[PDB]
Amino acid sequence: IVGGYTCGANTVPYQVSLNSGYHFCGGSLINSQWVVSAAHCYKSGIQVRLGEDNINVVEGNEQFISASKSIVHPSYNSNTLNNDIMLIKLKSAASLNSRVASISLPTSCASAGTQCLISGWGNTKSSGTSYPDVLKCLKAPILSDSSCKSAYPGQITSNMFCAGYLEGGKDSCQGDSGGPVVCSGKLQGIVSWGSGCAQKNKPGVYTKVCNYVSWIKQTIASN
Ligand SMILES: Nc1cc(CNC(=O)[C@@H]2CCCN2C(=O)[C@H](N)Cc2ccccc2)cc(N)n1
Ligand SMILES: [Ca+2]
Repeated sequence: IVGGYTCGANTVPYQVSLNSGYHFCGGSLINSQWVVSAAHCYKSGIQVRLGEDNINVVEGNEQFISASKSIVHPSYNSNTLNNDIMLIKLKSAASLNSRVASISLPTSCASAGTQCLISGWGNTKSSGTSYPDVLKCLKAPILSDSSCKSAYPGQITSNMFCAGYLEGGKDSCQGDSGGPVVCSGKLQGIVSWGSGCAQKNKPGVYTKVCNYVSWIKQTIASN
């Protein structure tokens, strides 16, 4: 997260870290057994880390649970990042408490201008590299479809939306991939892609979760 702020420990209790020997992506806990992340975060050997603030220190509220299965969306296209969504099933159910909590799926698609919360442990610099240990947060509005398409001509599908600031300075970044965009208490976006971080006229692009609720519900009912 570039240009954001330190969230505060466990104030984003649905935020997860995906660890394969190191943190490599975020995700969102949607019930005690399932995490939503980006398809471009797929890899084998995932451990889901819940209840995290400092990802380099065991502070006492964590739950570490191995994935039993990962399900990348059947229509994910890794060249266009269309349908950039993946479900991860936990080998055992998380214990839900004030520091480990699920986020609801949307029933409608959030509107342009809505202010959302984006979070993660990704790079905090728009030039160069600095990775934080504690969770970072960013408040950002959803941008109009026309602004989004003007920023990335020929690249925005109906399963994507832009959020952020066309002036630059505030964005998600590498390492935030797969993490949540939450608006009105629902998971509306997944950190997906962009061009650089916090660059002028290049806002973040996010998977439009409302388009996937039927697939999510049917998949978790059968796996
Ligand atoms: N820039 C940016 C990045 C992010 C997070 N997602 C990435 O870091 C993805 C992961 C792979 C690289 N990547 C890109 O977004 C690349 N800029 C374009 C690309 C995509 C996929 C494969 C190759 C190249 C959030 C925001 N808001 N902005
Ligand atoms: Ca920790």
